[PDB]
Amino acid sequence: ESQPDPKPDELHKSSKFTGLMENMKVLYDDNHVSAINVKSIDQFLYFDLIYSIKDTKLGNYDNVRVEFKNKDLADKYKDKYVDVFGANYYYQCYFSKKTNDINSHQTDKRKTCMYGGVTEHNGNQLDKYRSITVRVFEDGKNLLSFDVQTNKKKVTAQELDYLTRHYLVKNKKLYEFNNSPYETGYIKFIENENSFWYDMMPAPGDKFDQSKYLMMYNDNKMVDSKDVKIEVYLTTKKK
Ligand SMILES: CC(=O)N[C@H]1[C@H]([C@H](O)[C@H](O)CO)O[C@@](O[C@H]2[C@@H](O)[C@@H](CO)O[C@@H](O[C@H]3[C@H](O)[C@@H](O)[C@H](O)O[C@@H]3CO)[C@@H]2O)(C(=O)O)C[C@@H]1O
Repeated sequence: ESQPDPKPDELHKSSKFTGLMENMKVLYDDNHVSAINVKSIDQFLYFDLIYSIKDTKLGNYDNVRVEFKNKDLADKYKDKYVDVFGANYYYQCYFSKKTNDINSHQTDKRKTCMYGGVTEHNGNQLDKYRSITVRVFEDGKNLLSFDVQTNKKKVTAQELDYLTRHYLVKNKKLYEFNNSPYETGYIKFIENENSFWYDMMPAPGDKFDQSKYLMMYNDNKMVDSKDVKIEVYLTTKKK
């Protein structure tokens, strides 16, 4: 485990955020992007890829913009059958406008954006999900453990993160409309020597930036499902 742990004063305090926690809840509520064996159909900027992913429930989106850290990543998956899974946003999302004679555009009707969340489909599949155990701690005590599943040998930290946080919002009320019963909290993935963590709470302020928050996912960090272990440490809002 090496990525300097969070020192208690490092983490964001939910109390210090005074603006609709619902904007944070939604990214991890039931909805999300998920498609398997899709290939990019267009591009907007040199660091993104446009996918034809259909919102098979509420019909909210017809196309999806996956944005990356750099051209490399984008190039690595251009015209490659991949699986997609990630938390999407809309409010600050925009792309293409229409296939122009200048701008490399596409997309007719309903858009949504997301960062990373791409893995090769071909040869990264399992018949029989694998189980990653999540050990949540509350003020130091391992007072809960649940299983997250995946049929990918190489799974993105984003998928595991959404999976974990999704369960906590349901069962522990991690994120509520205007609040959170928690003061701090963070998710830590452990592979071997490797370990990194994400901050689950929004930065101080009267508002939250979905786009800027989700952007940390743009490195498309991957991990081995047969090696990870997830741990959440949540401190309680001084009751
Ligand atoms: C990759 C891609 O096709 N992107 C389209 C999407 C998808 O088709 C949509 O998300 C469905 O999953 O939306 C748009 O596609 C339509 C557009 O190209 C128009 C142009 O004339 O043709 C449509 O054909 C439809 C037709 O409208 C229906 O009445 C018919 O019953 O079925 C046809 C195919 O389903 C395209 O679907 C869109 O404008 O809605 C644009 C994106 O480029």
